Amino acid sequence: TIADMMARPAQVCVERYNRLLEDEEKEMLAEARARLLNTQGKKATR
RNA sequence: GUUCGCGAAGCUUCGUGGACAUUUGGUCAAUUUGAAACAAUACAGAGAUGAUCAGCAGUUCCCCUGCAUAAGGAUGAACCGUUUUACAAAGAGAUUU
Ligand SMILES: [Mg+2]
Repeated sequence: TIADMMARPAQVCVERYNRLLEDEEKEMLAEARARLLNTQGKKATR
């Protein structure tokens, strides 16, 4: 509620109050890139 | 043929005038060439979305099954692509008269 009132996120607000591998990456990125770019599927490609 | 009359031969038989009854059927003609479809082989192959799947519609000079204004057909079929002008105004530079 406090966070909402602020317009801030919650965890950060709370913190403030308190105060006072590579291969996988490569592969996933490749996949992701393919996905985001390609406006395709079964019917579009076919 | 039925018969109701006339005229000849022996009620029986020929020859006649009438009356009765009167125009069917085909948009077609019997095997390839006036248009049935499935099936089969081969080849691919399943709406969004990353994937899997439901259902509903929509457009059409596409239909099918269905008694159907039910319902169902690959989301039933094809739609997913191509896509450059009622086109003017302002500024700068260049060649021709
Ligand atoms: Mg279906």
